[PDB]
Amino acid sequence: AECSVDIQGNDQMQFNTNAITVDKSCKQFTVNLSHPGNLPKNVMGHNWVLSTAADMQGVVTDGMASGLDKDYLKPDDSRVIAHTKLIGSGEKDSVTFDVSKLKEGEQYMFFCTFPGHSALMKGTLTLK
Ligand SMILES: [Cu+2]
Ligand SMILES: [Cu+2]
Repeated sequence: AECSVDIQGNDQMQFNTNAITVDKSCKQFTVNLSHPGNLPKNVMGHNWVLSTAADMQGVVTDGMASGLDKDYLKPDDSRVIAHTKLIGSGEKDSVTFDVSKLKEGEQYMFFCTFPGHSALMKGTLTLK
């Protein structure tokens, strides 16, 4: 079906998407993240990180503790299914991941790991 989704992260700490459906027929799925805001990534950086709805918290928590030079992601964190890099105003990045890394029924969450963002900047992702 549509094996890609274009997402925007802004200065109001908002993603322009709250729900992502991944068609079971896609071998791969792509997320195209952009930043229409004016703020640099050190103050309003945004990334799109995917994990099971259950692993979100620890990923966010350890991510904030890792620092900007690590894209607010704990190094080698196995809970991260896929992730774009952290971007600031005017920047863009895409991530493509194997659909086979996802399974039906299980609920997934996509979110930004920049400190405090995940409270507003998060969403749902399901394999349908
Ligand atoms: Cu298609
Ligand atoms: Cu963010």
